[PDB]
Amino acid sequence: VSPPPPIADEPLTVNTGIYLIECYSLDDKAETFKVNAFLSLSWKDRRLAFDPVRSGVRVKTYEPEAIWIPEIRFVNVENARDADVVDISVSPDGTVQYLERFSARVLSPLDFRRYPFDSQTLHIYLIVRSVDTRNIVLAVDLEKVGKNDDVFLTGWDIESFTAVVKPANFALEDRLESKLDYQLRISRQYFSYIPNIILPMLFILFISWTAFWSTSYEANVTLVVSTLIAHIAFNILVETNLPKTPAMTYTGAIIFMIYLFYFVAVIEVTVQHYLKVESQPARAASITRASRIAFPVVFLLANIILAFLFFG
Amino acid sequence: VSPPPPIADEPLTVNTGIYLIECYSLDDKAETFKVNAFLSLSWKDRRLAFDPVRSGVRVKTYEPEAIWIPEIRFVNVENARDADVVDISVSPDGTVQYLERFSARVLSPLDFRRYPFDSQTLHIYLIVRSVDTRNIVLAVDLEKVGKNDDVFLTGWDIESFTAVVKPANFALEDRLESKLDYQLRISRQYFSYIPNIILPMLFILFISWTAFWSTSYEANVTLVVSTLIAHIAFNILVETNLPKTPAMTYTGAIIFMIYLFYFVAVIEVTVQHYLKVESQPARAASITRASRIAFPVVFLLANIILAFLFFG
Amino acid sequence: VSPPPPIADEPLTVNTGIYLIECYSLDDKAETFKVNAFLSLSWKDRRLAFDPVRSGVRVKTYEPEAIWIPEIRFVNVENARDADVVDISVSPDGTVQYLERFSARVLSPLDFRRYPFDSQTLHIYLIVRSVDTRNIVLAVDLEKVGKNDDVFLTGWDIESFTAVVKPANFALEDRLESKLDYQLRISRQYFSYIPNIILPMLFILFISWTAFWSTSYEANVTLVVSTLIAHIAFNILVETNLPKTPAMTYTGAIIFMIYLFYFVAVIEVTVQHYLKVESQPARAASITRASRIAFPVVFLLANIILAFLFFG
Amino acid sequence: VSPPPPIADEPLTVNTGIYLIECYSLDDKAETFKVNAFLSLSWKDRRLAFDPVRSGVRVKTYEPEAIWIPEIRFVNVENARDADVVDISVSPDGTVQYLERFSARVLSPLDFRRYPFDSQTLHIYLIVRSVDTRNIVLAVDLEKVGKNDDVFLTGWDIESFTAVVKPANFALEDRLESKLDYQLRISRQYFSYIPNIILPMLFILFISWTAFWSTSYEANVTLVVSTLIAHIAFNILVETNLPKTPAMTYTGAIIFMIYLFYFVAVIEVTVQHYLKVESQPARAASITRASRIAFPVVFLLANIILAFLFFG
Amino acid sequence: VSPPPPIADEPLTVNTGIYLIECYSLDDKAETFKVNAFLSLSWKDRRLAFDPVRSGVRVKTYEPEAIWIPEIRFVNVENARDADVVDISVSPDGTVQYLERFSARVLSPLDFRRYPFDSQTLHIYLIVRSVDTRNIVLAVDLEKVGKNDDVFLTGWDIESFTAVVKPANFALEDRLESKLDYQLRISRQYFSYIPNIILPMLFILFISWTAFWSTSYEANVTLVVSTLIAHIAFNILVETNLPKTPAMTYTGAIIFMIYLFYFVAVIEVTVQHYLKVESQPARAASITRASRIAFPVVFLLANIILAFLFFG
Ligand SMILES: [Cl-]
Ligand SMILES: [Cl-]
Ligand SMILES: [Cl-]
Ligand SMILES: [Cl-]
Ligand SMILES: [Cl-]
Repeated sequence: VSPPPPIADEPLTVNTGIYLIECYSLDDKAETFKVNAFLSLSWKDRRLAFDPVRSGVRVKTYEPEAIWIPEIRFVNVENARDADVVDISVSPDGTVQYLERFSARVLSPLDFRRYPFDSQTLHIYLIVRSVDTRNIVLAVDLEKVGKNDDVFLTGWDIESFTAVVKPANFALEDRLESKLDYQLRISRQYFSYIPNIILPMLFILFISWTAFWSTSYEANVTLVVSTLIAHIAFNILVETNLPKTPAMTYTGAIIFMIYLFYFVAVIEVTVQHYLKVESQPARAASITRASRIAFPVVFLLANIILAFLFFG
Repeated sequence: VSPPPPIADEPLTVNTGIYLIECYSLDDKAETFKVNAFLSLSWKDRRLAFDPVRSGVRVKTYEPEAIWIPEIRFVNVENARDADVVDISVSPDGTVQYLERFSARVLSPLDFRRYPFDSQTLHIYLIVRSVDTRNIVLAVDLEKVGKNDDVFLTGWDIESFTAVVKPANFALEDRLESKLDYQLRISRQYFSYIPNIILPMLFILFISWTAFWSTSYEANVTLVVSTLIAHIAFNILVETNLPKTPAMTYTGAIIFMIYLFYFVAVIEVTVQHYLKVESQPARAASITRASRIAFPVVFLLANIILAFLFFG
Repeated sequence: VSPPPPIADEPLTVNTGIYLIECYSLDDKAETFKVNAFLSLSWKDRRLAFDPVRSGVRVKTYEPEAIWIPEIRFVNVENARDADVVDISVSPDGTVQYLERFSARVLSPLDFRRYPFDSQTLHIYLIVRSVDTRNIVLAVDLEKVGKNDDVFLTGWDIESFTAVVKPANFALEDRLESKLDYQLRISRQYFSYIPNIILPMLFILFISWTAFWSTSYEANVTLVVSTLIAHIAFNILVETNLPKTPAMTYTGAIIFMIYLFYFVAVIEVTVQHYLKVESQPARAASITRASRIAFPVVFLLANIILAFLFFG
Repeated sequence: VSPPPPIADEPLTVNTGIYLIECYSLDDKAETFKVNAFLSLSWKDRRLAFDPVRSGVRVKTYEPEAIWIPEIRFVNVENARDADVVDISVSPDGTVQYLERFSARVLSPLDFRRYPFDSQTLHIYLIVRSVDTRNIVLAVDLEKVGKNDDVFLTGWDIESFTAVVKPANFALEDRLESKLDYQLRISRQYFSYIPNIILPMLFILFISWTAFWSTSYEANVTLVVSTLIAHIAFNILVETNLPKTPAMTYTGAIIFMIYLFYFVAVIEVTVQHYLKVESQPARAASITRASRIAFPVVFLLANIILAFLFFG
Repeated sequence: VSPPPPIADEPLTVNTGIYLIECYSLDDKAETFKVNAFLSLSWKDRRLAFDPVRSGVRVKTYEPEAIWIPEIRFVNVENARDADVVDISVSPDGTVQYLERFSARVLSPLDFRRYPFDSQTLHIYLIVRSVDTRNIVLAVDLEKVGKNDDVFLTGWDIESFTAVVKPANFALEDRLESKLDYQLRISRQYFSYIPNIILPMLFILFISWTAFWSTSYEANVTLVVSTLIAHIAFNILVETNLPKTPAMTYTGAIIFMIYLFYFVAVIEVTVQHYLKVESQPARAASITRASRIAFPVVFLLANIILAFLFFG
């Protein structure tokens, strides 16, 4: 109905807190997830005090109407939160307790430089806008922050849910505003990626490499090109389930390296056949004997260099 | 309007009950399903008691307003249920009968270790938050729990729909709460998986193995690599449905084993030709005759071991 | 506001009726469809009786409020109907005319035993719940039941829209309810399925069979395995439409039979080559000549048997 | 709030017009499209006549309430339109000018008999239902019918947007109703289909036909079967971009003809090889040189006949 | 409740301004993106003037009701925005400050002529309609226009967000209207496309070209046709994320040129084999040596010409 009047000069302080109940539906393409949690607020209003002896009660219960409630919004949400008030209580001195359960979809950027073995941080921002007659600042109540024991994401490990206790005050549209930052840290479960993606590609690459122990041109052509087609199919299967990155990643580097190796293998087979046709079998034998050892060693060294470069 | 007054300390007891009508839309990747059921509540309110003889009626009907109604909320739902009140009736002694019809989307984790032949248990949780003046507890009315005989699920068999009688009481956010558990047990129908998945893969594998009765190198290479491409296509088709799992599953183990077998077959085909060209035409014959019997027996033993480990 | 009082015990009778306008969005996977139609109701309420001479009018129009309207609900709908009242009229003797337009999604199971050439029946259930003081029973008004001439379902032929006159009365949750069934019968348009799906598969199978007129092992292997790879794509394309089927269907039987035929053809080619290697060409020639006639005749007989079984 | 008093028992005529603002989301699979436009109405009400000299004002302005406006609805919409009245004005005479802005999703069947080069007409129906005390008929005002210049559809050209002046009066549900038809004619932009679909298929077919200039049986088998596989792979994307509405069409006939040509080419290659084996090379050469000219001529004649038949 | 009365003839002026908070979900196929921003308005209303000295304050606060608010609406939005008022203030002179946070889905065409290396401009249009007694015009307040520092579009770079000062006044439905234009200029991040799309295609094309150093017909046929299949798969992958293009585009021209090159390569291989069969090795060798250099040079020149033509 009206913000509480300042006594002399003090701004109004609202102590916040979020208690997670569920987090689900993490989307890699759209970089969104859905949340479901409690919201708690507490401020000071001297106009709601009462005498317990005359009233005969301890805490009074109000309704959302006929009481002043500060406006709290989330910055990074696609739509306004769907909320319903649970309870409002008033202490004899004037402190008010407010509890509310909501559900919303949050927007948060994701980093995919280390996609198979990466870790992310999800942000939720709370902001309040000062009224004409009063300045409002936010705070953190550590006794109201937590997560449910059964909170789970599909394929992720939840590590912690904390909040930065220092709000950021700045001027926006002729008014002062205060913001809070809630951080959720998670890690990816990478076990299922190994036998599903990594080892089959190695097997296909080795099958392609087995052409260095043969002199039949047609068989080598069949081997290498068919394995290339299989690699293309697997590449689509992999790079169908992640968004368009702006910078270089790890998976892209590995896939490009594999394409390079296939091209070089084709060149080697062509060179061997062309030298054999010109009745120079010794050079062809030397070249294929060298390639047999050259390919795996270079592959291992390049993979080691990339692994150090991205995870070092 | 206001919670009913206690006598000395007796907590308020609310009797619950859910009668399923339609359950459908079970999503494996989203791990959700949609429900449609009745909800029945009953409690005692001495303020509404009346003498039937004076009023001349046995049951009085009230609108949802002007009557205190406990707040019952589901825990694991994406959004608050959309419900409408059907009937409210008041007994002469003050007992109130309540009935509403709702629909909601339920979040429930799933287990995919024994994926083709698994059984699941879907959970539905009720909870009520105690008010400041009065303490509220939940209960189960065993005569108002059931389901329609017309309930159908696409690919599942309904086994039972029960409720755990004893609630769980805990203090959350400085208030006491009570929680109930409703469990729906289902089992998968697995007959259609056999001729659609299992037998075509076995036929493709046998077609691949037929290369041990041939001596031409190009034909063997063609057979093995083309069957590998077919296997890759089938693997993608199968993985279209099953979501990511943080542990080993039966299907993943089988698929990885098949990839390993293809790799070993390619190695054997290469070895035979290399020995043949090296002017040793007897060791090649020995190796081929050995592999003819070695491959099927080892495949059978490995399948038996896997079926023992995962289903025992 | 309050149901009309009975004379002695005679239950209130409500005459129903549905007039279809649009039917669209029939989803096979979800087994749903979307409807848009009218809804006519008519009952008796003697408290609304008036005489025409003193009133000066023949019919009185009422707003939806200030009058008792029974609660009519559909059973198999994802959400309650989105309806808005159109007209309300009152006869001099007490009869009331009701009319409204709605739109909802109807859940209906489907049968895919004869999927290319099947017929389906769709059910819409109407139910009313008795109030504490009066019992309500539904009836059917045949003059207000029908469908529009412009109703269009993509790929389906609408045949009839009728209702079973006798309702089914049962006791649910300590109250009596009456249920009515409206049945929509449709047939599938199968002609487009012939040149899109059926004939190309026969052509590919014949191309595969053409390998019985050649003795080149590599050419036969190429033909048979490449045609198998071609068949797999068609199998995926066909299977990606229908939902999972608990029982055995026509299409699944045909596809499994085709897989078996490909396997037997591979076996025959391998046997021919192995016999030809051992310098016994007479047996190979006899086997090839026998298979040339054996394969098409057995295929035709198996198809005739399957067609007789699944359609008789 | 009542219908205007009847004058000489004459039906009440209203003038209507629609001015398009946005047209978007033309989903051919569901045969729907969303609209966004204005709506103008006008009729006569003697009760609203006011003296301009005494009032001192030119025209009046009324809230939607305390005045009667006829109920106008769209027949082919999924749900009721979302309308918000903009202006209500009444001239010094009895005429009243009405305006509102709405948005809705419209149902309209589409025909794909000439898919690449087809044209469509989209219908929007307006209906008014007579009341128990008056008859209402519709009319079209030419100056209020129009279309915004910025209205765009992805891949379509907009031709015209007119209305049929003549209504359609009929008795439905024992009431008289009038219908107006607003037609929006569009045509598809078909140039991008040539270099994306038409020419690659011709190139692949010619690559297949190149097998009439060689005698190597293995090479011919490889060419023909691999090009068939490529044709299937291309048909995958062709169906990916093609509307998912099964019916008879031009593209389906073209694809079926291509499959038939591939089958005949395989038959010819097999015949040539079989004749060459039996030491009758003259017949094989005659058949080959005849087919070299026979195939393109028959293909061109079949294309001409189909094009004349479907588009003439 | 009533527009402000003019002094003599001055039209009402409303100063506008939009401050972006979040823009996201840029869809190429649907040509849509979602926005979330502030909206600021300011006009003169002398009916609300007061005296600060006698009132004892400096700024009054009002609800959205009991005050006249101009009806500002967007044009190219799928539905009406979801809006909630944040603040309303009144200056003693009469200037009203209005603030509101909204969210909407915007329609805007895109140009795909230079798709890998293109830039786009996104338009937002505001419009107001003059009332029967007053004329309203729009204006731009540059101090209230800006974008948030955390605004991000996945795969795009944001350049600027400005607006045109001059509105476009025109008459629609016999009422004057004023329209503004806010422009958001963005650029595409093209680096990721290089190693994911461009280089693999070059490698596949070179593998195809390697057939000019061999003289085995079967090997050349296998190489060329298998690389063609790989190109078709890559074409499907590229065209997954792209809408229909009314005019010729860069990528379409490149893909068509690649198809043409494959066809010419097949022609060359067939010609070489046919010449070699007729015992004319000299012409075959000359043609092969000529093509070895002819193909890369022509490909490079055609690429340069296309790049100059489209990016001129
Ligand atoms: Cl919010
Ligand atoms: Cl809830
Ligand atoms: Cl309903
Ligand atoms: Cl409507
Ligand atoms: Cl708007």
